[PDB]
Amino acid sequence: LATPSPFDMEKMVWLDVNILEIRKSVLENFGVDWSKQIPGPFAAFGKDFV
Amino acid sequence: LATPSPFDMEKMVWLDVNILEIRKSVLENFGVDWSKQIPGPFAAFGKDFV
Repeated sequence: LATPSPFDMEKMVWLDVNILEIRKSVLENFGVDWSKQIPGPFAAFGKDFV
Repeated sequence: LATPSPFDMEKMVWLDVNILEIRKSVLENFGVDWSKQIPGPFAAFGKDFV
């Protein structure tokens, strides 16, 4: 004849979460940028024998 | 011969909910922004030997 409870009282849990992030960066661009591919010498010949 | 009730009178529950939020922000942009990439010196040579 005994009956159960409507529900059981559970235990409560507290959650504490921490997220930490640090970012650092450097960027350098120094100097002189010369050309590396340049035209060279040329030579041509032409003649009419007849 | 006993009969049930049409329904059972349940208990009424009042719920009070509070949501609070505060936002703050700053924004700064100060200084002098110079050019960092400029043209350099040039040199050229040309000749006809023949």
